[PDB]
Amino acid sequence: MIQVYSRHPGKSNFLNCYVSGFHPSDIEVDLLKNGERIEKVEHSDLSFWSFYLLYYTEFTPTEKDEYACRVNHVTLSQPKIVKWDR
Amino acid sequence: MIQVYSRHPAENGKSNFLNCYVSGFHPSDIEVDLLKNGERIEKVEHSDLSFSKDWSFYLLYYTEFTPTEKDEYACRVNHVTLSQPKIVKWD
Repeated sequence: MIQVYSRHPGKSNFLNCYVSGFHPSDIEVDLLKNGERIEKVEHSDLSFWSFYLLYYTEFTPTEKDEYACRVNHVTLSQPKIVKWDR
Repeated sequence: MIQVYSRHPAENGKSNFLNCYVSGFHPSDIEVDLLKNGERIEKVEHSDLSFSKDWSFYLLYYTEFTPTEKDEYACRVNHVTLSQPKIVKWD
């Protein structure tokens, strides 16, 4: 259900966080470099009745630089509505 | 803190952009829908105009639209709560 791996096998690459089973704004996904959030994370469309998606970011690996993925359930609450006043 | 406005003054049948400006929040703590006749517009864009210097945070959510005489538009800003974290390292 969550798996982390590199797109291609010390130069620029992509780091993938594969999520299978999870309903995506139903979810929040962070990619971490040494425990801290990577700024730009992309994600594929849902692909299917199982599904997966991939959250990925471009990265250059270094031997002591470590990477992870954090997945959280998202709950939406307390809407505030503002009408467009023409 | 939440404002809804068009890029240019609205002229009926003329292409424009609809903006929900949201200030005072980090983007990952809210979820923002733009609405047409009370229903969710599918393709919303967002910019983050923030620095982390403060007030603090300024976010724009927007979409090209053609206003019409009677089509009604709005913005909903939801609170986001995170739970059941899972963390997976890269081996």
